[PDB]
Amino acid sequence: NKRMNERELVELETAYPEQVLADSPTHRVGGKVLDGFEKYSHQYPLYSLQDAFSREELDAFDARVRKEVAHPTYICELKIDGLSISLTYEKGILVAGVTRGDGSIGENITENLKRVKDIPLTLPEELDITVRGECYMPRASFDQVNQARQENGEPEFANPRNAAAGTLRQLDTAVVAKRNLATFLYQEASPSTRDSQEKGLKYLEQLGFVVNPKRILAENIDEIWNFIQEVGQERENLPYDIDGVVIKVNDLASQEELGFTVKAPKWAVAYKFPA
Amino acid sequence: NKRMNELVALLNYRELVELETAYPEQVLADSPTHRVGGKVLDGFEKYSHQYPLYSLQDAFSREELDAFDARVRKEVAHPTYICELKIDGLSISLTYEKGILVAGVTRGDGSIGENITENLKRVKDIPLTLPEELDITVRGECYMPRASFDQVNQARQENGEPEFANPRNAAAGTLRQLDTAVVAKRNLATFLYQEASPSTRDSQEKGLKYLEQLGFVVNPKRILAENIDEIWNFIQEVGQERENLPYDIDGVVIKVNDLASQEELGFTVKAPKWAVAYKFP
Ligand SMILES: NC(=O)c1ccc[n+]([C@@H]2O[C@H](COP(=O)(O)O)[C@@H](O)[C@H]2O)c1
Ligand SMILES: COc1nc2nc(N)nc(N)c2nc1C
Ligand SMILES: COc1nc2nc(N)nc(N)c2nc1C
Repeated sequence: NKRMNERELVELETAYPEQVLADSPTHRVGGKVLDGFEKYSHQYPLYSLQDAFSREELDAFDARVRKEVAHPTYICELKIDGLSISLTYEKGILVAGVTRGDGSIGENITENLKRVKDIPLTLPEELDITVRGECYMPRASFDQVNQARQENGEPEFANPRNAAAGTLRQLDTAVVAKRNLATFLYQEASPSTRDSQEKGLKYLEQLGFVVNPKRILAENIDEIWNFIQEVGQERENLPYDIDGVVIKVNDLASQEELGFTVKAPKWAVAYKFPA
Repeated sequence: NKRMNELVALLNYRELVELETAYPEQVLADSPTHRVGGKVLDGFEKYSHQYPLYSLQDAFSREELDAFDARVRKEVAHPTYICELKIDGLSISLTYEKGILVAGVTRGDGSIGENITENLKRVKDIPLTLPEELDITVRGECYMPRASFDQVNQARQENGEPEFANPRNAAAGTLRQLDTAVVAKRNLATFLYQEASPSTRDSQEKGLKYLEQLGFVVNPKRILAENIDEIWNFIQEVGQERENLPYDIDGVVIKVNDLASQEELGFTVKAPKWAVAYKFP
């Protein structure tokens, strides 16, 4: 134990497989090919976003929110175009990485997710916490990957989002390890530790998770609209794809009383870019 | 406005003081001048605790420690106990808002304390700011290390003021007088033991590590014990090495470790039912 606690590791790990370290750098490199994925039932339901296609619909959301909240502050984030995932930590160790699936049942892809270098294997405190976000492939890497799909006699990936989702849904961990996939976490799925979405993001960063930094707090739809317009202009130059901007009521208690439909928060909407 | 942040973060000084003396209502929260001699007060402002302090039931013998473990096991079949030192010091509550220390307060009558915020700023171990913008109240003891006490007493002697009887008199004496510059010269320190605002972690032990992440000093001298017998060994070893500790202690506080368990036992009128302090002489 004290052995591994401090190429040698590999030998010791293949010897007593019954006792690899959670923090082992060995989980970042090629491991097993898996049978299939187990199905996993989500402890906390992974809801969806209501969509908006126009400034008027954003006006309409804002008016619906101010039916219950007098002075809302909104946080507008990017909607990353990738594969949506959920990560469960127990005692500060990542135990289950799972696809959103239908919002109730997903595929347990935990082994595959350990080879996304951005994902923390352990946390700095002994937490139980479930986080959500999107796993994706940078535009930079896409061209390379698609060359590798051809040389292996497989269909090229239609775009980065498909390349990431098809990487995480195939069965060989060692393939995940050779593509450079990354993450942006946007939320706790387990009850929020902090008072505000903007504080949750800063907290998640304190835990070791990558949080997307292009985001603002805004008081009205006019400030929001500009940010969506600045996003629309810069988006050819981002190093990942997006498919929109998410606007949320910042404060937890405000979100609380707005509540949820059977599908989505009442306190959030997702703007979608024209074609 | 901007030379400030640059000057404060670099320095983290001559100019800075000058700008600060120029524009007093823009001295930044983590300015290093908060550590140095500053204002004198005329008297302390009152402050009403948002979370009032309670007290501790006490025990004075092994038998009594056993009766405690028995009352606890009426409710929780398999308790874990955390065992901590009860430091001989002065009780402080520290309230942060937006990550900044905004009040430091004495126990007072339990609902209303004395605002000693400026004096506490000169205690170096206390963070002026946190690594996130939290609203949080933390509660601990401010004490004087025995080594400082022996220095300060030598200083008072050469300056012909009378010596403090013990580190506890010395600590209450420094913090309760009105000159921040006296606090700065005297080398006080802290150990925090709880969140006074509602716990963020689900065990005392996870609670303690959490505070350490936030920049607070926490006494390493503790254990997680599964029955009165490891507890009693720990206290005996503590009694024995007591003379060799860098600070004075008033005993051992034994607490039911996990929050759900503390919540099921609850409190009497004045005190938790989930905690006891064993008193040494
Ligand atoms: N201005 C402050 O020092 C202040 C106050 C509250 C939170 N924070 C957060 O902490 C960071 C600075 O580090 P520390 O406060 O841990 O020294 C800031 O960049 C900020 O995000 C800072
Ligand atoms: C509040 O719920 C959500 N918030 C989100 N935020 C970002 N940035 N991206 C998402 N995909 C997202 N999805 C959901 C369901
Ligand atoms: C459970 O409440 C308490 N716990 C404590 N813990 C330690 N270590 N020291 C104290 N002085 C203390 N005081 C109280 C009221």
